[PDB]
Amino acid sequence: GTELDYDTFCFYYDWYGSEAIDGQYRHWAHAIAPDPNGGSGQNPGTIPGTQESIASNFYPQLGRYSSSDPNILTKHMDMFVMARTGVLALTWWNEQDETEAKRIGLILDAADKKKIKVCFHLEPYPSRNVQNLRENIVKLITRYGNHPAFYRKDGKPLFFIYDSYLIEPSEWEKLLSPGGSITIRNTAYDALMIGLWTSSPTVQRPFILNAHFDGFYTYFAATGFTYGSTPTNWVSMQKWAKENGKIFIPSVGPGYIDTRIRPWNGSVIRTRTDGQYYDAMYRKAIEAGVSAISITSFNQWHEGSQIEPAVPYTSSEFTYLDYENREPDYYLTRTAYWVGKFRESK
Ligand SMILES: CO[C@H]1O[C@H](CO)[C@@H](O)[C@H](O)[C@@H]1O[C@H]1O[C@H](CO)[C@@H](O)[C@H](O)[C@@H]1O[C@H]1O[C@H](CO)[C@@H](O)[C@H](O[C@H]2O[C@H](CO)[C@@H](O)[C@H](O)[C@@H]2O)[C@@H]1O
Repeated sequence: GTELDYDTFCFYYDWYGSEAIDGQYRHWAHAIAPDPNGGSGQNPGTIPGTQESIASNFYPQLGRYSSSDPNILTKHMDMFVMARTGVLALTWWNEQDETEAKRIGLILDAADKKKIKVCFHLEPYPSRNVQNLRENIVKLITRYGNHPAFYRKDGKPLFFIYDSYLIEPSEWEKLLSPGGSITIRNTAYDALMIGLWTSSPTVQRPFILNAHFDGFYTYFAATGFTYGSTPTNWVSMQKWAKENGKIFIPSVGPGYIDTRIRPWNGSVIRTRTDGQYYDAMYRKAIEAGVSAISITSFNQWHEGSQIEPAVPYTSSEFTYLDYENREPDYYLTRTAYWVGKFRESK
């Protein structure tokens, strides 16, 4: 009851910087988003990423850390071990820069020391399309496929494709149908491709089938934000997946709040209630009978979905939220509890 689960995927963000490593507190400093339904000439400003004012409603136990600090990465991997989460699902933005390449290598190396695996979460990078996706899948498999920490399920890499609906099924078919013009099927670069189920079944069922995804996930930590992130739909989504040979990987999270960076987005807040929100969502995933679960998130601090330890903090600029009345590592240990319950059902 302590071993890592390799059907549990925790969404991980590698975009943080520190003075120690990067020379800048990247992402801890963040622009504030204008209200999309507000007026013109909004000047919302920026969170400066100082000790006192960071781009989160919570405050990390590890402080304003760098994602490129090997000592932080060690600690993160120990946290994954505590949580029993065997797969780190790494955000990937196609930055095409030496710092990205360095960081990915460091993350893989750190993960392997703890027998954690790494897969990629392919984000909506500029001009993303099925041809450059193929090229990037080839690149990532070529670069990292022989690293011992690179994840495979029954011999195949796995990719989560965020906002897959931004690409038409007629394009996806070219990449993902066995007869597709630029198919990866039956090639050295074949992979499990997990698309994002957002809206109602009348839209999503034909999308997933016609695009030839291997499965689907839901991402959002906030219950009811989409049809897919409404857990009362999960039993029927799983039934459909099973009938159609698809892998359903529902996403569970401990809460949501992003109002430091999106002050206008308060309707999406989901309160943690000392763990009860996380418990309800994880229980529903398990009860749906799925074979894999994803966790939003390890460390999306901007969106308040993180399970990474947070500490009480009041500064002159902001009174942060915290996990009280639970301890800083509560969400790691509660994840381990749920991983056990999930395994009991597998
Ligand atoms: C209305 O758009 C949201 O909801 C749609 C579904 O109805 C999604 O398809 C769409 O992508 C939008 O969801 C993202 O944005 C909202 C805010 O509008 C967040 O609440 C969501 O959680 C989601 O964004 C997060 O997850 C994405 C996957 O990892 C990631 O791409 C996002 O990154 C963006 O926001 C962060 C700030 O939190 C910013 O630093 C990044 O540069 C990027 O702009 C985010 O993690």
